[PDB]
Amino acid sequence: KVFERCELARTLKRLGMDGYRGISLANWMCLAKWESGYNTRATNYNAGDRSTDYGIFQINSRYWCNDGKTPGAVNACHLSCSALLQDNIADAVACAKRVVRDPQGIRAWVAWRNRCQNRDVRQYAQGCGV
Repeated sequence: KVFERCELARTLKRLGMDGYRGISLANWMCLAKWESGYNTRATNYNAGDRSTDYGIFQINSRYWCNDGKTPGAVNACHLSCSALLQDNIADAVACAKRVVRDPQGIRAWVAWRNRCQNRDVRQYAQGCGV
């Protein structure tokens, strides 16, 4: 499923992402935008280390979900990576919450550093009624 901007903003708020571990909703929106373009079925294979990024937040199989084919991987979210490809994003949000519970927080995603950090991210959530 490819979410529309405001549709996603409203869903993330209902799921309790606004201010989660200090991260505002607009930052989560910026992250989803640059990671998958708000697409829940997006996958990206990293030939360099044999891991794959799954879903709307592009969560990595090396540490967060289990796909069975990633060498020396763990499954911190205790989810099959398949769960991160559903149209319903409840599982992906629960896993995203787990990722930022680590010391790096939102910085765990390099895309956030490159395109969201120290920027005016208001635009991503503006005018959505949240």
